[PDB]
Amino acid sequence: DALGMIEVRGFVGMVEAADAMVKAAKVELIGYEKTGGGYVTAVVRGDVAAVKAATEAGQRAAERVGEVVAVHVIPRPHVNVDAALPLGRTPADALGMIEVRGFVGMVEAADAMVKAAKVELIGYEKTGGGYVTAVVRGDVAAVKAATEAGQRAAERVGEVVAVHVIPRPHVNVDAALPLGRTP
Amino acid sequence: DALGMIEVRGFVGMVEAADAMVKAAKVELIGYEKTGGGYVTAVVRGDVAAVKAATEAGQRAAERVGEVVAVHVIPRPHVNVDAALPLGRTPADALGMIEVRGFVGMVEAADAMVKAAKVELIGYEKTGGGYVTAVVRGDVAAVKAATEAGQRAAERVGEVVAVHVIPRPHVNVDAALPLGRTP
Amino acid sequence: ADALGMIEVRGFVGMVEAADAMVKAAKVELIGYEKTGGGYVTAVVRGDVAAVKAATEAGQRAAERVGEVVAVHVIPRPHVNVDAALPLGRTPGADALGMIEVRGFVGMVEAADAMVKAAKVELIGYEKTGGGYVTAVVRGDVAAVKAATEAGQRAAERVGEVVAVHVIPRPHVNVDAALPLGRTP
Amino acid sequence: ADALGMIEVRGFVGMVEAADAMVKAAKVELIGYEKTGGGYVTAVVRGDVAAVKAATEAGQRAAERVGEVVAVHVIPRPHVNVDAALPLGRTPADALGMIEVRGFVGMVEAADAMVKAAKVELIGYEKTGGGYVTAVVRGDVAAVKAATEAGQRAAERVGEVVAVHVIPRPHVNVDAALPLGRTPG
Amino acid sequence: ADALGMIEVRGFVGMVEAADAMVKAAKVELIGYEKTGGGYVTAVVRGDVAAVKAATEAGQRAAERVGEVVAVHVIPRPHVNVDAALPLGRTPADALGMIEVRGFVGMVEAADAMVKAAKVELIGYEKTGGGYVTAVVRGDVAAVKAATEAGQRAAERVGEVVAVHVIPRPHVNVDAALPLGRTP
Repeated sequence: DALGMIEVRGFVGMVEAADAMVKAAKVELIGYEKTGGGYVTAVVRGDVAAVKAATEAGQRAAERVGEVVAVHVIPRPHVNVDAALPLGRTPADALGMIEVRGFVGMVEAADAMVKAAKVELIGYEKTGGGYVTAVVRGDVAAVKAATEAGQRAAERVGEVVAVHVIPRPHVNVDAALPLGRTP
Repeated sequence: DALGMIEVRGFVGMVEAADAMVKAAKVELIGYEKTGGGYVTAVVRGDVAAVKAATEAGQRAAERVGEVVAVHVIPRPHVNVDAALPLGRTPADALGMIEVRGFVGMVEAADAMVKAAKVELIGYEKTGGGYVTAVVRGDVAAVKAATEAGQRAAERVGEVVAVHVIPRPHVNVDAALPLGRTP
Repeated sequence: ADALGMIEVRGFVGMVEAADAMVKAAKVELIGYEKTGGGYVTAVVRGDVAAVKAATEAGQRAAERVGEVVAVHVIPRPHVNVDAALPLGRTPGADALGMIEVRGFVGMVEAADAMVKAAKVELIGYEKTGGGYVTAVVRGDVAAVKAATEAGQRAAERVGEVVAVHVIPRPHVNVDAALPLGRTP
Repeated sequence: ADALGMIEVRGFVGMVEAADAMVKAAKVELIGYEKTGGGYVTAVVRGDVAAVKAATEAGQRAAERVGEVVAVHVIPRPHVNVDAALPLGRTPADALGMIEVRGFVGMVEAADAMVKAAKVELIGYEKTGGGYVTAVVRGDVAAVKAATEAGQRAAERVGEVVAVHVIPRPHVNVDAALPLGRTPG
Repeated sequence: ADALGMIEVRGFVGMVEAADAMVKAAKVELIGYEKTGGGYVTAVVRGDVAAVKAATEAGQRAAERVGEVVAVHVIPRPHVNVDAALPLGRTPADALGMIEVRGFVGMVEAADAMVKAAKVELIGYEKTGGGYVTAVVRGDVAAVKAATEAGQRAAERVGEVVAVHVIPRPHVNVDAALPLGRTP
């Protein structure tokens, strides 16, 4: 199969990139690779027609949220590549996310989010390099009013990286990413 | 209960911050969080008045040694925050520390400390991003002369971050932090 | 725990139009209006976060065209203590619409006399929001109150300080049920 | 005839701080407060000519740090006709947090952010007229301090904040004549 | 143990006014006062961290109006060794009129003018050290308010007046911990 990868210094920009890829065409999100220092990589698999059309729509939507690093599509990876590297071929409710380069700024953001609307804080993701991401789930208008109220309280504490809301995250996103809706 | 957090890019600045908090007011150090890249966060809990009086007292002492990132107090955290985040509420010998952004500079620092006086190298703490901290224990006279001799021998090798000595660490510090004196 | 939506207007006319645009935008219930004096009035609607937030945006956009808007805010999940001590409707307990507001009782009487003489409208009474602000309310046909308010405004401008003039062709059922507009069951 | 002391403040918060400083300076009885509308409120105390004179001065200096002081006067021996026709009283603890906003919407957001920030109880609201509304919360001195500070900030982005003050230990005579949620009875 | 609150003023009048404003502002206990000589005195209150810090901010603004404040500090949790070795209280109403003068002659003339003005009682005088003395009188609010105004005007023509203040109704905790002639 073909290979598509998107790397973002920010867990929020990678989830938005992974969400836009599975919605653009019929591709499978095999998971995400964490290389430390706040860097994460979304990996999708499929045929050349879908993975190349999904990669364009994924990068186009990730540039508006996070810090895009690299974007590339491999039409036919060599058999040795899949054998030694984890690319997934080796032998729901709304989504609200806030990423802060600082654990203190992320806790204050999560505290103001659950106080604003009736949303559920499923946990937090640590991508290394001081980057932490708070993840909440709920209705579409609940998480929108929660992230905007949480970002406002966290800007006075730490360095806010990215804030995004996905109204209808694809089922492929909730399965491969730890977003509280895993099977 | 209230919530108090102090984030420092440096393991030495966090220990001095945690030591100054439990000594100033009546709060409990529930532990510490390592977000990677050298970032660490001391988390204390108590009443609204004691946490505020201790958080600034620990911030004023932490600015003398390390780079303080964020300092914040949450009076009444929501019950959903404590359920999904490691904030403690989920359903004596002297201390000598030397932090170096380099493993080579830390080993020479630890080697010069145990040779200057009679101290015990209980181990080393890896906070990420190349930051490592050598921890020695003993009486006040030894760790005072050990760190001073270890600091002079470490500057000629690597990038020294912080050097500090706590004569009598509070009993709450040795319980929640890996400093070789855990009951 | 329902949602909360509020729109405060220093004018009874702008508040009624704001309350009419909210119940028409989405599925929200107008629990009533709060009079704080000095002409300040606050329309309060409740429901879920999706309908309340979408109604206040449509209410503010239609209220800025007729009156002076003070503040517009939405609380998605109010605390239980807020609903227990303040009247937000959650507690332990179609004729056309023509309105003219004047800071002065004399200017309102002249406006009311010019409206009933211009077309076939019924002066149901007047509303006092305090601070010298009064509002005349007439009901009738959509074109009757339309030609009456434009004639009542033109005659009141020569007497007192005219604040706002607006016409609602078909007010929502929730509007007449919670507001004293002469068509309350 | 007992003496008469009055302090008028265009703001409910400044009048409460004035009343708290008067009963703590000398021994005077807080008979109540007179609401003349438009945000103007007048605290009335009575006692000896010297006790009222000293409390009148101490209350004014403390009330200037929060609200707008309108008039401050002391009558040594009021006429019998004055007490008969005017409600002047002789007609024959828990911490306190207060936020006053010219706007009902700004006061609701201030109260909603206070009960969520710390362990405080919203006892209700006070309407002084002219669009002035005051949110009153009670609780611990550490709680109401962290609550009013978080409530004042969250309300400045909504409405026009008038005054914000915190009384750690209000006098027993204040909670008896003023509606602060701690009236014994 | 409990929290600690201290206000130091170079003047016995500024300290009593500070101590009176603290016990009225929050729930704190005035354990007494400390005299370090040279006109320096320190009022010591104790309670919880929130009340002591809230009472200390009110005692400072009231003391700056009268006396020359020197130090204002609060200790949240004092060590056990501190309470055992230092006199900090944890070792296991009529009107008030005061006139302070850096001179014994000016204090006697002020005390003579106070008792001659109205019906007040001269309970005695407090020697702060370094030439500082304070005359204390009690009585009703009408007499004490007029006695100090007549005493200050007669004391400025004699010596160096430091501070003059009147407390209409001093707190019960003040008369119990300070020698103000009304201690039971």
